[PDB]
Amino acid sequence: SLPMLQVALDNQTMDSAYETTRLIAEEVDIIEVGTILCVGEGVRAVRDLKALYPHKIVLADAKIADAGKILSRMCFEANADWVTVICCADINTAKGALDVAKEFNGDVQIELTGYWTWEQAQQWRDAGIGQVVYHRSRDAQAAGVAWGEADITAIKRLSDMGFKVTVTGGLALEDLPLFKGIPIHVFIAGRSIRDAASPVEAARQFKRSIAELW
Amino acid sequence: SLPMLQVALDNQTMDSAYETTRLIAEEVDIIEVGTILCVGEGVRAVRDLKALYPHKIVLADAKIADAGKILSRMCFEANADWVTVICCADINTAKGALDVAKEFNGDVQIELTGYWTWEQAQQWRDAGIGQVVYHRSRDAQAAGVAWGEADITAIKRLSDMGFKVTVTGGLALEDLPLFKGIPIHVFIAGRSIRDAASPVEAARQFKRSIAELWG
Ligand SMILES: CC(O)[C@H](O)[C@@H](O)COP(=O)(O)O
Ligand SMILES: CC(O)[C@H](O)[C@@H](O)COP(=O)(O)O
Ligand SMILES: [Mg+2]
Ligand SMILES: [Mg+2]
Repeated sequence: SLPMLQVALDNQTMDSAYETTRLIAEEVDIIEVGTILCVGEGVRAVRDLKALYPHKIVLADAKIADAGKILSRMCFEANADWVTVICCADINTAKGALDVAKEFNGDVQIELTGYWTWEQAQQWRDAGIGQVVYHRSRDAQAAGVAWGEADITAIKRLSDMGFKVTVTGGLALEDLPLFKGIPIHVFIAGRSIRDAASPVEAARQFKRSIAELW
Repeated sequence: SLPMLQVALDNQTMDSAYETTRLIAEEVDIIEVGTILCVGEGVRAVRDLKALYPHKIVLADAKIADAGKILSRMCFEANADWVTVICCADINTAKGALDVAKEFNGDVQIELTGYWTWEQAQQWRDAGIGQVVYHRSRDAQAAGVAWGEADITAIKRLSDMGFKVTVTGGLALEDLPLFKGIPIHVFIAGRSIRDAASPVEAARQFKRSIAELWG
């Protein structure tokens, strides 16, 4: 259907996250427990947010690097719907996380932050991974790296390989038309919703512009 | 200089970790807050362990993939000595974590878990990274991957580039002779200490073996 809207809670404490969710939880489709929040509070963040918003998809952005079955199980036992595994993880890490996800009727996303290869991407596909997150790194953004046509070419290629593609990384309202034409599964916004003068209006403008374009 | 011993606390809760540390905190050199414990409890795990063992090096094995400044600052504000950054991270992630670490007189290790390249490795050195963790993935080990020739070659080349190398990934006592003659900085043991009948005796065994092999 239309691309979904995910909010990233990149906060260090639950009470800080709740300053955002109390405004916009009903305005988005997916609530992400950001990596920062996973490190700040641990898996209780996932458990708490799913208890609050059980009708929403909750994503634990754990960026699992290894110990796929152990870490995925902690997240899913805390009631996560989706978990992320980082792109450089050994293929057996992705496979282990996916096996656990199936036990809980969840799913795994590969987080494409940093270095990866097209040969690894075929591997994830062969392993049964259906979701990837195309991510312009925060630190790369801060060093002046922009979105460009090489990103759009890569998103299209991933989509043609059969992945559902999430797009993220300092996304602004004005960036949405760059992706016009592509069956994007999810757009993530963290800062552009959380730090907006009006987070509710920020979220609604995202949803309005997605409905315009798709 | 003898390889040091690091215990990995890959427990899901602090009380489980303390079942280990009450036994071996004084038998090891470095206490690692494992990724599993960081995800289970959050960075309070680092703060609490450092408060218990302030004379020991405490390593937060956060395996930072992005947001280097923010995640490293969280670990260091919790009184970590060392933090880890995963090999695939953008170079600016490592630089950002290293800048923070210097403010707190700490350090950063690159974690070689999964795929990375030798051009990647030079960038780490230029950037001022002085430590790497040569890691045999747990999931790879479970799928039959053993310690081998290519591993030894890679570790020697890393060391010659000027990195202090930590070795880890399912290490058992019988694995240590494979590394003899290489100036390994640290060996990490998790399961082979925590899950032993006597964690104290397992740690002492590692220490005796090391003292024989490198002495
Ligand atoms: C980097 C990361 O994982 C963040 O959650 C990111 O996906 C979305 O947040 P930003 O929109 O603030 O870049
Ligand atoms: C995988 C990881 O980070 C672990 O802490 C590892 O380095 C040491 O633990 P094991 O000796 O149980 O393989
Ligand atoms: Mg995130
Ligand atoms: Mg570890």
